[PDB]
Amino acid sequence: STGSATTTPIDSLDDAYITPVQIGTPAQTLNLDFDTGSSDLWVFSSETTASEVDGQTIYTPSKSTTAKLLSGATWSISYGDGSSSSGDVYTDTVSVGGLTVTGQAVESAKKVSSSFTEDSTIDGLLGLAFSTLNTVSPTQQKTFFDNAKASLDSPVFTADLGYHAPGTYNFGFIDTTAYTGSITYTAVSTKQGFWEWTSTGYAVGSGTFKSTSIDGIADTGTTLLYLPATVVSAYWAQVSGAKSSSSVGGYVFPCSATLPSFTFGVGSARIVIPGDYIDFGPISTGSSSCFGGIQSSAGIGINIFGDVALKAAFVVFNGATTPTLGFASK
Ligand SMILES: NC[C@H](O)c1ccc(O)c(O)c1
Repeated sequence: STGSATTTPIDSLDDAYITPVQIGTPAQTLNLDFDTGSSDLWVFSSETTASEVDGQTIYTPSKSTTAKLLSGATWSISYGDGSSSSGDVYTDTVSVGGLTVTGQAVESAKKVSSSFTEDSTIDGLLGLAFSTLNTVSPTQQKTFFDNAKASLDSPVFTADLGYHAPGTYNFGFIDTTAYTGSITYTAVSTKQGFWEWTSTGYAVGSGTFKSTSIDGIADTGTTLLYLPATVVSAYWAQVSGAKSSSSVGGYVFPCSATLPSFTFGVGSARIVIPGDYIDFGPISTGSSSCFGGIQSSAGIGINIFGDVALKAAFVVFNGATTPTLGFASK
């Protein structure tokens, strides 16, 4: 089997991407944030505290003939950005882009934190990291991908995120028309439950490539590119007037600037992030200070190749017995 679904930016900055997902019978379509940095499929629901729902589409398990309470199971998750959600669990039929999994754990939110409530465009998350991170207790549950894997033509999914445009998540096949040149594969460590890999270095603009190992995670659920402070300082030093602002919470730059590109290494290959991808616009409406798309990972504890990096590439998440990651230009 295979599946193919379009993913669409939630706003003009590409802050996140939503992908329609069919849950239950008859189908209830919710727009979920596919997150390769976590491993829970959770949704706004008829069980979510009413004051914490503001515009989201909800899953109502009582209206699904295939929903079954997973008795005694609860979940609770806290994300890197400080947001959180928790609740109980149903199993139900879940389909993405024509690919159907029966008996998928659908985690129904009883509580969500304010950042989820305040974002009316995201109806929940669909985790695509390794199932070892799944938070369901006392019986840990599998991700949608892990459940689908055996049925897939090939044990892979691909992320093809657009810059200010829709893109695609494919399951079970590699669309050889979706990228240019060849795909370069690189080793993955699953020790922390992430798609963790080591970049071979970077360049700023037309500058020389610096060969240096940068361990980080491929994370579709993180907006920005978070890298060591040395790397990030080298980038922003090439933008007149750029500075790190403790009050704003990262590097800002004059909105009048033209940003240089940023290149990262994948083995001997190179992925170029155009400067425009690094512009996250005014820090507040009407401001002439703009927020940068490359930020320091110091304090996070891990480097994160988030959407800023990933949308410059066609990315293969290879879930074979020994997982690997592939990157191609596009
Ligand atoms: N891993 C969680 C992911 O980074 C995320 C998605 C949507 C959010 O509103 C959020 O705060 C965090």
